Amino acid sequence: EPLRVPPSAPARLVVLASGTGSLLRSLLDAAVGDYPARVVAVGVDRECRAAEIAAEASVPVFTVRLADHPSRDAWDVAITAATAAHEPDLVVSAGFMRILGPQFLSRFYGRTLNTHPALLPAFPGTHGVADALAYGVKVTGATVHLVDAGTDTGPILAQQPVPVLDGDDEETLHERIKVTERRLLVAAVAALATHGVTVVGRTATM
Amino acid sequence: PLRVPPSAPARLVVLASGTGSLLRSLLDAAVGDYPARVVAVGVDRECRAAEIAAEASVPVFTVRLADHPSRDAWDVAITAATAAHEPDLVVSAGFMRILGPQFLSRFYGRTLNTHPALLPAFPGTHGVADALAYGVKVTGATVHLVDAGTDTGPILAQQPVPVLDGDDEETLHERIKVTERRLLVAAVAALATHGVTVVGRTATM
Ligand SMILES: CN1c2c(O)nc(N)nc2NC[C@H]1CNc1ccc(C(=O)N[C@@H](CCC(=O)O)C(=O)O)cc1
Ligand SMILES: [Cl-]
Ligand SMILES: [Cl-]
Ligand SMILES: [Mg+2]
Repeated sequence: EPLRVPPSAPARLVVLASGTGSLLRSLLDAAVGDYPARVVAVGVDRECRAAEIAAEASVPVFTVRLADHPSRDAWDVAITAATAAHEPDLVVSAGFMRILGPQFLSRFYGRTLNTHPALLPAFPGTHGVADALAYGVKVTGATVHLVDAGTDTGPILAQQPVPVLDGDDEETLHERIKVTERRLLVAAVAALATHGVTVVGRTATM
Repeated sequence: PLRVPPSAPARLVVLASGTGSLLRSLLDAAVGDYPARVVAVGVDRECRAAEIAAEASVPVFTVRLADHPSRDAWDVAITAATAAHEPDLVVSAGFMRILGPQFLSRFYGRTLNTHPALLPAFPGTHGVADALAYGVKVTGATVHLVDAGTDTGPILAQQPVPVLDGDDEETLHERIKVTERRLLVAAVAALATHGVTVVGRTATM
């Protein structure tokens, strides 16, 4: 039946990343004072700006490279162990570019989240903003959701709409979506720490 | 259900054994907004593909079959020589050896090839001579994922090419390479941008 993830405040948070680190930056700025989590480590699979931002904020960085393990299954086993060594309560995938495998999700399903710049299940994939623009919707949005076995498929945690303006291009639309995407992620992490989450079918309530 | 994630901007290693014409189409395309870069070329022999790779200042590694004690040993060594460049995609571009189970155990799902016939018709190394001898009126090119030995992995992209009266092997092969070059460059970009999902034998990007 249901999956219950208990409250965890003050939460130990692990961010997984491969890219720019801007969501990472958004989470480091917010996790101060009474914010009910702290970033305890950043995991990357390659040298990247996110690793740099993490080190500059005195956050431990662990690296697990696909090229150092004999296959995808063994990499899944190793990322899982390197992440567990930090005992997180929550894992944010923030620009991470590897699919999290069966072993990782066996351990961290319910506690792992991702953000997407459309109102899932509309516009999944890497071109969510450009697609929403080509499709001619007037309303798009940002989604935070639990990571499951598929990509963009997990139980939804929080959503907020964002208008498409006349004459918007991709860039101007994307930046508008990113403003909301950042707040939504920050609020979702706090809420999961404070209240935990229950999942019935595919529906996630705090 | 095989799922390979997007990798743009992707690190490409191209493996080659011959002319380097497919390779050159990739080198020329893979700049700017193209969602990938060629980071290394691997060859199992001296060939024009390796020379073309040095002209564009791309590192070349060479793993010759004769330099190892067994087909198995060669397979381990080429896999390691490739993994060293941390590729996101491995493109087989006139590469003349079966890629072994060790290579596929690391790279299956991320390895692709262009074949000058419309698979499953005319597989193997003489797909063009075979298509001609059979007397088909429509042949083509197929970009597909590479799998175990002779087997054809999920088809990524295909495009047809007419056989014309009086064609010989050469003119027909030249017509198909024109389509191969475009199709490969388009498929690498799509694979890099979108990744791939496989249901049954069917691949979607
Ligand atoms: C979060 N998501 C995910 C998932 O949903 N489920 C599993 N099991 N594992 C994972 N791991 C990470 C991710 C799936 N893979 C990827 C990998 C790469 C991209 C990608 O490069 N996206 C582009 C922008 C497009 C986007 O918003 O996805 C980028 O900003 O980098 C997008 C998704
Ligand atoms: Cl709105
Ligand atoms: Cl035709
Ligand atoms: Mg995303």
